[PDB]
Amino acid sequence: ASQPPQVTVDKLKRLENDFGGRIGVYAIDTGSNKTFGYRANERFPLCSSFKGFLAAAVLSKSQQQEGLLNQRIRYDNRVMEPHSPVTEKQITTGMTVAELSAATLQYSDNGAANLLLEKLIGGPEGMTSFMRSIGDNVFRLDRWALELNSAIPGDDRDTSTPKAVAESMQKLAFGNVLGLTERHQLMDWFKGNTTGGARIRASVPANWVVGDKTGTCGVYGTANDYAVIWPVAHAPIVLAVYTSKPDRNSKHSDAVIADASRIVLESFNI
Ligand SMILES: *C(=O)[C@@H]([C@@H]1NC(C(=O)O)=C(S[C@@H]2CN[C@H](C(=O)N(C)C)C2)[C@@H]1C)[C@@H](C)O
Repeated sequence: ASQPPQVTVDKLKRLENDFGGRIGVYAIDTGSNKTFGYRANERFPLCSSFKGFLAAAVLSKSQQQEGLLNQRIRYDNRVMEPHSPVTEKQITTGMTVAELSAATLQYSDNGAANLLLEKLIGGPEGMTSFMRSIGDNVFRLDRWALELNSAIPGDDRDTSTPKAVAESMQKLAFGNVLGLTERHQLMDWFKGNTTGGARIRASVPANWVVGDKTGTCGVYGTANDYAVIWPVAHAPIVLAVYTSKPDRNSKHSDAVIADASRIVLESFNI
């Protein structure tokens, strides 16, 4: 009963032609294990979207270090990165590791990302090592939170593929690499993301549940979203949508990401 893959490809190519850039997608039906990809093994900049996996890396560490999520981190006199809306308000109080994780995922707080990278996960190298440890041999993080967003065509730094992003999200959400407590916490964080209203969430009926993490590099029309989607009485779908444009000075398009998501999800004929 699903749509022929070439129909879905044909629709995405027309969308690409309209957008004036490149669209890469991969989707997994976790109940039938049917999959769909388009440019699925092409590399795209992660932008801020790595932060969902950063939160996962923190939970993995906490599964081995009792009470890590409750540890308070203070950062008096630190120069905070732009787009740090949570951490810039909690300097006097400090934040716990759980609060920093929730902030980096749900608000795309760069300060929180770099705090967790510096103090817990071992920098871009350590973030990459965590992804290797779950069998993702594609992901790479090379730079810290601000600098990783240059999105230059041809530069493989701070990139992954739609396939690898979706496959790693499926592992973390539903597989064995995290314990039950940790899976549940990760999915609750994704469900409460606040930055994705115009992307994958905008492609699904309002009574479906979504957890997602976005990225918006701010250059080269480069932006993305990946998600777990729970349709009504259907197995969850994992979806990654990555985009870029050839011109440095172009703007990204939220609508193209929502439209690509819609095409892909409709192809499963849920
Ligand atoms: C990461 O890519 C950058 C930040 N992360 C994201 C994002 O997750 O999309 C943005 S875009 C920001 C959040 N949502 C706002 C929005 O949608 N409107 C104001 C319509 C804008 C950040 C810039 C990071 C490198 O800073």
